[PDB]
Amino acid sequence: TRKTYTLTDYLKNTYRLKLYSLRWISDHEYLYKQENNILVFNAEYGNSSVFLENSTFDEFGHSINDYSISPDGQFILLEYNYVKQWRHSYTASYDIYDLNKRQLITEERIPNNTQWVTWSPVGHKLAYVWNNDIYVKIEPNLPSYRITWTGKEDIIYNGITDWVYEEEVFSAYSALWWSPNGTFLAYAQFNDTEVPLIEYSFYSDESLQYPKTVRVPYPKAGAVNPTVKFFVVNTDSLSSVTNATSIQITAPASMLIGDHYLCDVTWATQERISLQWLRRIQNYSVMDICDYDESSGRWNCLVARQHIEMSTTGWVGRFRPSEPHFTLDGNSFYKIISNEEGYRHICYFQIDKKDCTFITKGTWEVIGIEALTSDYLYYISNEYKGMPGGRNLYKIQLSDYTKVTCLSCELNPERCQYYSVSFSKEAKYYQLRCSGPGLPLYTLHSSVNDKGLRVLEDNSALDKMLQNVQMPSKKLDFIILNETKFWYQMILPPHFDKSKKYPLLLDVYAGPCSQKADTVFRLNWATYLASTENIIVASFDGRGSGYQGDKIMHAINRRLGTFEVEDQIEAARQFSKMGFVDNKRIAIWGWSYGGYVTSMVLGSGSGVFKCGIAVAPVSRWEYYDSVYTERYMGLPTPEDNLDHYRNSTVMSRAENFKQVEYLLIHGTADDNVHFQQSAQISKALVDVGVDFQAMWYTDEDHGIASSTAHQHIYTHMSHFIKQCFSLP
Amino acid sequence: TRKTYTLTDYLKNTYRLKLYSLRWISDHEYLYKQENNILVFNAEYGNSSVFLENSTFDEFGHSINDYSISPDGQFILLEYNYVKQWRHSYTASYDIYDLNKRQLITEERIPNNTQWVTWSPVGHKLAYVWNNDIYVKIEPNLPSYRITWTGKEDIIYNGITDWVYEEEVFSAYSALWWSPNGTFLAYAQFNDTEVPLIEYSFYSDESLQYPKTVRVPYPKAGAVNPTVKFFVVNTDSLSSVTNATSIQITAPASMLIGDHYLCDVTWATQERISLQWLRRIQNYSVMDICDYDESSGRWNCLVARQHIEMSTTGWVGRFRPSEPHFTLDGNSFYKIISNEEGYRHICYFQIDKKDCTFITKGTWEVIGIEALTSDYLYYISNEYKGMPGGRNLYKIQLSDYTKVTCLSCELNPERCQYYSVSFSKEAKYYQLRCSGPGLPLYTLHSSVNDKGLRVLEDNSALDKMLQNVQMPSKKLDFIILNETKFWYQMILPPHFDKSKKYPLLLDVYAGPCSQKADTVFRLNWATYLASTENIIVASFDGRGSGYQGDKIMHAINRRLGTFEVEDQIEAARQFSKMGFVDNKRIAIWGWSYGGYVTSMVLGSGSGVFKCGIAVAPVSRWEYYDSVYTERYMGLPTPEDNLDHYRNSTVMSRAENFKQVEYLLIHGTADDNVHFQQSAQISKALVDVGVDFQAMWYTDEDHGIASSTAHQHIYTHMSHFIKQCFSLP
Ligand SMILES: CN(C)C(=O)[C@@H](c1ccc(-c2ccc3ncnn3c2)cc1)[C@H](N)C(=O)N1CC[C@H](F)C1
Ligand SMILES: CN(C)C(=O)[C@@H](c1ccc(-c2ccc3ncnn3c2)cc1)[C@H](N)C(=O)N1CC[C@H](F)C1
Ligand SMILES: *[C@@H]1O[C@H](CO)[C@@H](O[C@@H]2O[C@H](CO)[C@@H](O)[C@H](O)[C@H]2NC(C)=O)[C@H](O)[C@H]1NC(C)=O
Ligand SMILES: *[C@@H]1O[C@H](CO)[C@@H](O[C@@H]2O[C@H](CO)[C@@H](O)[C@H](O)[C@H]2NC(C)=O)[C@H](O)[C@H]1NC(C)=O
Ligand SMILES: *[C@@H]1O[C@H](CO)[C@@H](O[C@@H]2O[C@H](CO)[C@@H](O)[C@H](O)[C@H]2NC(C)=O)[C@H](O)[C@H]1NC(C)=O
Ligand SMILES: *[C@@H]1O[C@H](CO)[C@@H](O[C@@H]2O[C@H](CO)[C@@H](O)[C@H](O)[C@H]2NC(C)=O)[C@H](O)[C@H]1NC(C)=O
Ligand SMILES: *[C@@H]1O[C@H](CO)[C@@H](O[C@@H]2O[C@H](CO)[C@@H](O)[C@H](O)[C@H]2NC(C)=O)[C@H](O)[C@H]1NC(C)=O
Ligand SMILES: *[C@@H]1O[C@H](CO)[C@@H](O[C@@H]2O[C@H](CO)[C@@H](O)[C@H](O)[C@H]2NC(C)=O)[C@H](O)[C@H]1NC(C)=O
Ligand SMILES: *[C@@H]1O[C@H](CO)[C@@H](O[C@H]2O[C@H](CO)[C@@H](O)[C@H](O)[C@H]2NC(C)=O)[C@H](O)[C@H]1NC(C)=O
Ligand SMILES: *[C@@H]1O[C@H](CO)[C@@H](O[C@H]2O[C@H](CO)[C@@H](O)[C@H](O)[C@H]2NC(C)=O)[C@H](O)[C@H]1NC(C)=O
Ligand SMILES: *[C@H]1O[C@H](CO)[C@@H](O[C@@H]2O[C@H](CO)[C@@H](O)[C@H](O)[C@H]2NC(C)=O)[C@H](O)[C@H]1NC(C)=O
Ligand SMILES: *[C@@H]1O[C@H](CO)[C@@H](O)[C@H](O)[C@H]1NC(C)=O
Ligand SMILES: *[C@@H]1O[C@H](CO)[C@@H](O)[C@H](O)[C@H]1NC(C)=O
Ligand SMILES: *[C@@H]1O[C@H](CO)[C@@H](O)[C@H](O)[C@H]1NC(C)=O
Ligand SMILES: *[C@@H]1O[C@H](CO)[C@@H](O)[C@H](O)[C@H]1NC(C)=O
Ligand SMILES: *[C@@H]1O[C@H](CO)[C@@H](O)[C@H](O)[C@H]1NC(C)=O
Ligand SMILES: *[C@@H]1O[C@H](CO)[C@@H](O)[C@H](O)[C@H]1NC(C)=O
Repeated sequence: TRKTYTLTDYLKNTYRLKLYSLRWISDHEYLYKQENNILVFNAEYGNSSVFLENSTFDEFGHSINDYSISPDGQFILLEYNYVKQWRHSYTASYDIYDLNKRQLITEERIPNNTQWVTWSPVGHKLAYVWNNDIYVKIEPNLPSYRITWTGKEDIIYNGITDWVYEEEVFSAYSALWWSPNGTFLAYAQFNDTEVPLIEYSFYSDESLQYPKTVRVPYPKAGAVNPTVKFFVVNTDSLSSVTNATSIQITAPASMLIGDHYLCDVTWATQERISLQWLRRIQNYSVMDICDYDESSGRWNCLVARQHIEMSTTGWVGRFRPSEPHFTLDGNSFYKIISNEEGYRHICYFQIDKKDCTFITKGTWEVIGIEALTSDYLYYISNEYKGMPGGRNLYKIQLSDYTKVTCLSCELNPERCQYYSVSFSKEAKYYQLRCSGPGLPLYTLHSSVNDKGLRVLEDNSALDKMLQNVQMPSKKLDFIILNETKFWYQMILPPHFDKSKKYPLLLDVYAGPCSQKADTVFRLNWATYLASTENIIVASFDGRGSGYQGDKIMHAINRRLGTFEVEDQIEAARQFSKMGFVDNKRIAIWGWSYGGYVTSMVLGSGSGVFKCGIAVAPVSRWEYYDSVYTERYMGLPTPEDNLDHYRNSTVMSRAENFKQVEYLLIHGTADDNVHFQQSAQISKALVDVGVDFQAMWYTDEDHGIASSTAHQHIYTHMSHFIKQCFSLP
Repeated sequence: TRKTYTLTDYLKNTYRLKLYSLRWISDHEYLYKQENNILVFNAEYGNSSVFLENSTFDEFGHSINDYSISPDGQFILLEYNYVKQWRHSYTASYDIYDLNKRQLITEERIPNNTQWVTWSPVGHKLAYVWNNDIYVKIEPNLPSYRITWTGKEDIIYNGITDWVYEEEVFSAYSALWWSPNGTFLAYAQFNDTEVPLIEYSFYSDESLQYPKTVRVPYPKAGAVNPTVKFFVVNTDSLSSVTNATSIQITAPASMLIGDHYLCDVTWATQERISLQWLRRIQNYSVMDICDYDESSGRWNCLVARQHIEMSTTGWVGRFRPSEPHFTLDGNSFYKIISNEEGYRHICYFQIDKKDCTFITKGTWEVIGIEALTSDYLYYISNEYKGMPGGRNLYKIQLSDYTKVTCLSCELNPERCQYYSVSFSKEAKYYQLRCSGPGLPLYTLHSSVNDKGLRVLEDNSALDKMLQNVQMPSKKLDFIILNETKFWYQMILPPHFDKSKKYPLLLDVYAGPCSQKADTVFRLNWATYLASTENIIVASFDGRGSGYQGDKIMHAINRRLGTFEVEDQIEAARQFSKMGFVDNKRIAIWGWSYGGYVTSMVLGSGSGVFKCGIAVAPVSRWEYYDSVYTERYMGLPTPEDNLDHYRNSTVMSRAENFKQVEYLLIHGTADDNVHFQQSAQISKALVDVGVDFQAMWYTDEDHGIASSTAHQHIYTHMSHFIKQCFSLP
């Protein structure tokens, strides 16, 4: 008896996971949505009031997609007409509402088709981007001040990122940074004038007679990259001059010699900004720390404050150089960098001294720095129990580094091993977000004494429901290879019995710094496959995976399509030798990098796998973007790494696909991994006479996240998997 | 005990039908290529001589695609560097070889990337089109005269057709017509200035980093059409000092009042040319007969010599107004037109007389006029035994229309019921090409007493091999629907046992004026399905089908996607009631128009079919080209026929696909039926949550004919059909 977790349950989302998303508006108050209306909460006592009743914007005539309150609480930014673009970019309309006089502002409005908008860090100043140009409003109802006049669609981007900077560098559309108290506005400018365009058809509703051709500047591996410049304007002078000057801060000579990237912007004080640059050969980066010269209104970065960060074994950072966290006075900062052993740790820097001091160490890594006060630095690491897949919050005493307290380890060790945190404005309070291995648990805490204030959401409602369902179990463990240990996890069917032979599906990602073996609780397709189809679903983090030191992460340096592919195959061998796996029913599947690796594995001729599914895969590195591809592969030229670029394609293994059952799937409007990539795979297969299954998804992008397509693709894949394992 | 016709046999052509393609060069001799050699045959006795050694160009360098001897046998055009474009268009390089002086002309040679070339009907003048302009060479080695200078890629076409005119009107790339003795050169000029462009990606070889975008002027239904002008230039009076003069012949006023097309051009004499114009609303056409005025130098088309052809029930002609066949003196002509009963017969016209006289009549139709002498007119019709799917050669005494003699009906009634013919210059001799129901038979005959001279090719070699294989049989019969008989054919498995239940596959086309039930012998996919898989393959010609009169053909006027779809379901319904059909295993498949009907059938909710396959189907008429679509559907505007355009889509029927298995295939480089069509279908299916099979063919067009793709698509569809029918 007791129903199992079925496909419909997953697709229809019957068993919902509750969460508690709050927004700190001060040092002890936060916002929270409870029944369409917005409540403000007093962190200290848990009491609240209705900040904005849901019926406030009833007769607005528009569905409000999101809202944003200015720092001073005097105004609220209403966003509507949301139109998604890439992963982070989108356009929308905006109206500003005056919270005091409870009126909606109807004059000097933010234009429609606005690309980005942000309040100043203090007060209620506004900066926005329209038609690729920057604008600043000192007051919600006053005319804007134009900052740039160069804006030009697909050519010059002021204050916003182009496709590649948005996707691979800043993971954001915005490229502007208000100084701490809002006086200055810094921004980047990108020029894609000579960047080659990716073009593909977009069909739209059937009412469109002629298909549309989407054209976006996108630099493939080895192609011409966009250039970039950085500026800073003093917004306090806008109302005093006709045309305020944007002062440029040039990149250091060590970068100007070749193609480079702006990879980080972080203010230190009211008059000090830090910038990190990265060479197109991403193994060398420089940080300039620039100060405002009040007598010249210029910005100067002293070479004595310049910091170099390079890697002899790979690229710099997990995906890019890490951000610095400055002490109040801006004279020192903390940054996560790889130590002599290859493990990322927190290094303490004096701004005008090149040698830093590590304040943490060990055979584990710091994930990120979360908060810094004058007494303590808080961070999340996977040190607890030597489990690279766990995450915990720690506190370290700035006056005595031997004093490190773990703030989350023992809170509920059996239910919570993967933590995330959110501090109030001055870090007086913090919300802990436990997301695994048990049901997510959200709690609020007081920083002054680290005492639990109360439980915010325990998901008791879901635990209630999950009691009447045969849920699968999860095993997180490791196997030893060449002395080093590699982690893996298994979603095991209910009432698992190791005396039996279960079919096994290898779920893979395996890209650089990836981690599929963790303690997070998930309700996904693997849940259904294990609970209903009694299939074991496994994942493995072999060479190239992250959070375990550069010896493992940089092993695939300049060699993608090798060790991370082979290790995935070896993983399957090890699992079968565990005795509860049916060597005759072993499948593999992956999306994105997972698809590439899955394809490479299905075409290796290993005989280990019976069938596999690749969704939106990369097929040859020269088809993917420069920033990401070159980071691990260097340049596709004969003097660099061309031979390996040409040796790591899926297409060259076409012939071996005769040994397996393959299902290739790709969205046609995929702007990230172009359909082109699967189009070349299918062609190579047709060319050598290989039969396989295929599915395209009209107008879907890399996420194939459209509600209907999402359900359609997981249904199609389920049939394929069930058939391959002949359940049925 | 004897093999069967396997899938590999069909894909590798192990069983080749022999042909005999000859080329008449006079009234008594023809050319035939044997062992790469070209021989000249004397029709009367059968003796031959070598005309050109297969080794004459043994050291030519390039691979010769094709040859073409000038009418006077003095020169030979060599074609190479062939590069295909659409259905008939291509560019190539040419070279001329002097047969007399056994030398290859090296001066003033045809340019590379030539779009079209042709000898004058007599002698050895040349006319070619390059970069959209027309050129003429009086002599192979002399410099050419530029006739036009307005030529512009994708914009102005002189002497060659644009996309729609190539595909739907002239079925050729050529748009120039030499006068009978080569004095005059007539040509059309197309302007696609305001024609929207269809755009789709082309991926090319794996090495191309960025997909290319193909753009071609293609008018979809209701869009802006290309305009056209007609010119005639005297090539006998060309000067190398002055730019050639082209005299324009404007269309009649009844045509200039609105959009229209030039649909036929046929010279009547050395100084008289005829042109047929067609209104955009394709049910009204006009023929002009224009004479050259020696003193004036202009071409005059007397209104008294105008001939109007219209239709009150549909469009004009089978696909377009038929071509006239003028008498020697050009004063009268014969032309196939629909008579008062709606049957296509030959009418005799006086050039300055409004009424024509039908010389044939009956409930059957003339397919084409093949030869005309002062005593007889030779034509092919399907009159014999009242079989609309049969074709025979007839001659009718021009002095007594009651004297009609069939020349092929009785030559071999059991083996031959479908003939084609090729007459020599003055109809002194004719070649008969029988293509069914038995193996193809080619014979030569003399007109004087209709003697059977000799057998050219009887395919006895193929017959010998076929006796060692279990070949299927063909049943051609008819069913009655409302006092009307409609024909069908069934390809029956070897040893057909009417006491057994066979699965059945409906092979459908069903387009307007289509015929899928004939007496033609074919070796195709259906042969393998029947011979090896024991599957009956049926085809049916319902309302909308051709060669049976307008009452049937015009049944679908302004109503595509209705009767022709309904009639296929009715046929299947009837076949499913026959004792030898397993009503639980009935499938349907089609390509092009057939893919549209197949999709409309699967989405009908009839419950008759278990599975179906659609290859490159049309999904909604507004996506297809204007000339073909509007011919049958009128314009897609509210005041015309928009409602039916919207009610006849595949998409609106998505929901009804839940009860069937559907496989949708399409080439991504299809310039005819754009990938868009299947893209909208898949998206609609996804939107209602209906699972299905799909396959795209990278860079393949509407014919998916490349060797690898051809083999791959039929392999994939075979797996699909066998699986649907539970066949090993
Ligand atoms: C998992 N994921 C989000 C990614 O893989 C995408 C990806 C996007 C952004 C980052 C990224 C960028 C900056 C950054 N600073 C700190 N972390 N951090 C991560 C890392 C990965 C990647 N651009 C992609 O879509 N493909 C597709 C093909 C290839 F596998 C990489
Ligand atoms: C079979 N065949 C060659 C066709 O169907 C194509 C087609 C092309 C040309 C003609 C055509 C044009 C002129 C003509 N003069 C005498 N016969 N004749 C036939 C008739 C049909 C059609 N343009 C097509 O490809 N689609 C695609 C979608 C729709 F089904 C029609
Ligand atoms: C939460 O509850 C407390 C306790 O009632 C409220 O405290 C206010 O405290 C200020 C200063 O300490 C006093 O001047 C007020 O009298 C108290 N509020 C009222 C309404 O009297 C606090 O306002 C509440 N906060 C929220 C967000 O509801
Ligand atoms: C963006 O970069 C392009 C170069 O890639 C710059 O364009 C050049 O501008 C100069 C100055 O007018 C011209 O002489 C060159 O011919 C231009 N080259 C090209 C390829 O266009 C452009 O100035 C930059 N734009 C901005 C705002 O910096
Ligand atoms: C504000 O100042 C900027 C920069 O000084 C002006 O931009 C220049 O505009 C001129 C012509 O309009 C161009 O030739 C320069 O190339 C521009 N420079 C830059 C950096 O864009 C801008 O036009 C000024 N705006 C106003 C209203 O005066
Ligand atoms: C935000 O920081 C800026 C920069 O320090 C402050 O502006 C300076 O204010 C001092 C007054 O102590 C003046 O002497 C300088 O001329 C100002 N510099 C500039 C560049 O404007 C600003 O006052 C701070 N804002 C707030 C609200 O404190
Ligand atoms: C093709 O026919 C044309 C037209 O009838 C012939 O050209 C005419 O020939 C006569 C007799 O020589 C001249 O008087 C006319 O002036 C010509 N008319 C034109 C328009 O040129 C031509 O001779 C014939 N060509 C051949 C090769 O016989
Ligand atoms: C040719 O076909 C057209 C379109 O069917 C006929 O024109 C009219 O079409 C509209 C609808 O589009 C009807 O309301 C009219 O009744 C049609 N007739 C007329 C005279 O307007 C047209 O009649 C047909 N021509 C011939 C010669 O049959
Ligand atoms: C076919 O045979 C005839 C003779 O039977 C060939 O001869 C005719 O043409 C020759 C030159 O082409 C002449 O030399 C003969 O005198 C002439 N004979 C007659 C009766 O006309 C003819 O050429 C042959 N044709 C081929 C293509 O071989
Ligand atoms: C081809 O057609 C175009 C129109 O479709 C002709 O140009 C016309 O349209 C122009 C703009 O589209 C107008 O400016 C003109 O009034 C008109 N003529 C010209 C010369 O522009 C164009 O001339 C045609 N070309 C030929 C060779 O006939
Ligand atoms: C068309 O192309 C061919 C090949 O390019 C030309 O022939 C010559 O080819 C040789 C090598 O094969 C080259 O060295 C020459 O430059 C080519 N041209 C000549 C004149 O020698 C041919 O000439 C071209 N003709 C036209 C009209 O484009
Ligand atoms: C807010 O709106 C919800 C509807 O989403 C309603 O159920 C709730 O009672 C409202 N609460 C208030 C305070 O208006
Ligand atoms: C934005 O669009 C709306 C809807 O058309 C329009 O009425 C409004 O005036 C626009 N606002 C601005 C600032 O352009
Ligand atoms: C950076 O990487 C390139 C490519 O391998 C290498 O040649 C160069 O020496 C590296 N620089 C450093 C500091 O390791
Ligand atoms: C001409 O060449 C072909 C193959 O290129 C060969 O089969 C044939 O024998 C040759 N012709 C003659 C007459 O030898
Ligand atoms: C012919 O016409 C073209 C374009 O109209 C012109 O450029 C060329 O010079 C002319 N040649 C002569 C010989 O008139
Ligand atoms: C006759 O048969 C046709 C189909 O051929 C059918 O649609 C129609 O309703 C029947 N009756 C008449 C009067 O045509």
